[PDB]
Amino acid sequence: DLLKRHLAPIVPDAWSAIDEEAKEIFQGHLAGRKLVDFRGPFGWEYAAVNTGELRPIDDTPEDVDMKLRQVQPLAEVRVPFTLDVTELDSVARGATNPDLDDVARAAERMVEAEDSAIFHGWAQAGIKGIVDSTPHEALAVASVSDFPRAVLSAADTLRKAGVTGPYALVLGPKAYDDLFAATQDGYPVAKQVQRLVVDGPLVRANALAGALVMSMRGGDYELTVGQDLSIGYAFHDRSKVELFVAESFTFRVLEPGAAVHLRYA
Amino acid sequence: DLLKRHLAPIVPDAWSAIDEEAKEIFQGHLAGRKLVDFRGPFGWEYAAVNTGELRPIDDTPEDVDMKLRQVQPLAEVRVPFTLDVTELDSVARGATNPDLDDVARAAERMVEAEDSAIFHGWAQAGIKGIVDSTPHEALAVASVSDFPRAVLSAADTLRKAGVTGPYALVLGPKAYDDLFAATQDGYPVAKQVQRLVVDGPLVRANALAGALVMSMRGGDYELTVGQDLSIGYAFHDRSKVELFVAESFTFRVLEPGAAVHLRYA
Amino acid sequence: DLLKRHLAPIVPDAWSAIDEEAKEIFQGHLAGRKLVDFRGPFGWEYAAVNTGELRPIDDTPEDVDMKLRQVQPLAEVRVPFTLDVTELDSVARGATNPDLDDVARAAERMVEAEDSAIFHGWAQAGIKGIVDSTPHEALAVASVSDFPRAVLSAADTLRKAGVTGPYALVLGPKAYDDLFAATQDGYPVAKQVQRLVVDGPLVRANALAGALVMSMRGGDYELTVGQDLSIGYAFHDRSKVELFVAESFTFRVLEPGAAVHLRYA
Repeated sequence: DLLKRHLAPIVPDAWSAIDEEAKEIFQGHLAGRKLVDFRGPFGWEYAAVNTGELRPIDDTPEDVDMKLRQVQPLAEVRVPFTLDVTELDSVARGATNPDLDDVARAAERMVEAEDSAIFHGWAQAGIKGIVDSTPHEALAVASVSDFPRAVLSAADTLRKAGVTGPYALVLGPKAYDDLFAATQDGYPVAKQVQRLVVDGPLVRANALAGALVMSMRGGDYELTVGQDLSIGYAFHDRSKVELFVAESFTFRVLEPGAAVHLRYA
Repeated sequence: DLLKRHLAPIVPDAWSAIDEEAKEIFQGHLAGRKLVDFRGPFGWEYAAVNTGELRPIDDTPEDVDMKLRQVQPLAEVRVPFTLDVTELDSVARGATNPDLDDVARAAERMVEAEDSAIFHGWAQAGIKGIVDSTPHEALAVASVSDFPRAVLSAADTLRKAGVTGPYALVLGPKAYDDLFAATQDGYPVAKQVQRLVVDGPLVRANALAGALVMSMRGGDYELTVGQDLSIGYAFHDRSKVELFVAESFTFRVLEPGAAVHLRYA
Repeated sequence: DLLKRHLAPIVPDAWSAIDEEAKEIFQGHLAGRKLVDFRGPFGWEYAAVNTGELRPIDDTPEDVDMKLRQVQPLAEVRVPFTLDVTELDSVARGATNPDLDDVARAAERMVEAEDSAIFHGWAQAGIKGIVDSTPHEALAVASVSDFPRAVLSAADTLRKAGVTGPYALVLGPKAYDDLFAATQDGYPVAKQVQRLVVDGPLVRANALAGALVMSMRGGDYELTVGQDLSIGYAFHDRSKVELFVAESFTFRVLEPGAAVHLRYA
């Protein structure tokens, strides 16, 4: 009831239309949720992730030893958007293409925020992502044909760093497009690369600079979601209605050495 | 009974022969019906598609607000053709190849009309097609080998425009022939292109200029058919019998930004 | 749910009071709905009436014949009004005469709009009424005593025009008052007139200029109502609440020669 959706001047079918418009973008753009570990939605009142460490408190007496637990507080993010009440009424009159452009804009903005956090961190929320926290040095992939061998090198790094398990290749939009549009003497590079990596389709990540190789053994990267992506009502005028996309989440790099960055090719 | 078929001097087997000749062409040339949404045949008395919008009426008093509903009236199209009564009698005498050339000519003319409407519109009937109404700028495919990368670019456009879902590639006759006859260093381009798009066979569209990429998520383009393609009787002489192919249809572009044109390669 | 009534700061009993105030006026002033054919309320998404005709499209090729279906799009009309929240609260405190004057004003305004459309048309909505579309010439009724004979003449016209069936006499307010207040040598004219027409009570129409005679055989005039007369909520202040009366309707003159106008007496 924190979304206050029943207070909106919106017919149920328009609610379904907005939800479908957002959900299609979320399932078609959330690369992070498909490749890291995901701790299920815990609700609104889930506040922080228990990391398990302890911090030694200075200036304590000798007869007592005092330590402070360490936690990772979640970040709650809301992106507002606005819709026309007449457009939403249209769907009650049988219309099937109401103007839901701002719904898509806000949904992609939220996807951008969460994925940029997952990959390249978020200093304000105290989140370090996969790329900004790996200790290895990023491989250089001079050309698209360099992708197979470089990928193998990455895997070697992960085996020499102790990180076993099948390794997935994640591609930024430029990298994904160039790899899948490339042929080596007619033979497509993507076929060889897919032979060298996990059997699943290669993940295209919009918010990833260059490319990445990461272990999928599990337990390396954990995304905690308190309140999953939701659409809620804020206010409304005679003609304009204000909604928001809301999510409470945090991201933890359990094993920083479980992924290797690859500069763009 | 609007086709008045029982009034024709045609034996039932000749009716079946004409129907088969038309139906084979319809299933082998109707590309539009296989790639857009199709609202089922509603019958003869289905007049218009309810778009759901409202139009503000000018010059109205202050104490009243008046709006006019908006609809898309269907177009009813008949193409006549003529057959020899003796040729149609032949099939009652065991003949299996009666001269049904005009049946094929009329059937392909109707296919041409409907597909040209679907792709490039029809101003007289107030129909805008997929190509004439997309807002993006058509990609340039200089050569057949340019097809993969260009296709990827198209998909990128659709993802940046919010149009998710699997993307199908539709080919004009020239484009289809050149793509499927082409090899890059021996490797066929069509294999790579088919790897880059939906798993179904690529659709060849005779009435398409260049090529097209379009989302198949559904809800983007809607073809409404009131009366499906039918053969009806008009008049007959001592030797000549006049029939027609009849169809009542309209086509709506729900989301103009759901498809990208590609100039021919 | 297009009326959004559950969002209003109005107790259920005040809703019932407003509905009763409107419904009494609607049943006591809607003359059109009692004398024309009425196609039932089809809902909000019913857009247009299928007239059944076809229009020949110019500039079409010879091998194809193209015709456009003809429809009559409905008109959606909303008249706003405003009520005091304190007055509506009074009914929760046992009050039985809350100030619902604006409810009556809006209800009579809507009755005026619909009946004026039915009788004298509405150019903006593309509606022709009964009076403006009859082909005969309006009879002249010099005095109230002229009513019987003139009425008979009207019936004669309808029989000579082929329009059979019992004929009803509809009276404008001036005509109704003058006829029912008139006596010929003590004998009331209304008795003779009622003997000459259908057994039902003569209909008083507020929005009718002069009088009218019309066949009640059925199939002559058709009123289509998509959304029937309803009261809906628009907005509200701390003290003021805005509602509206809403209706989607259109009116069709199937047989223009089925009624005769009579100039006022």
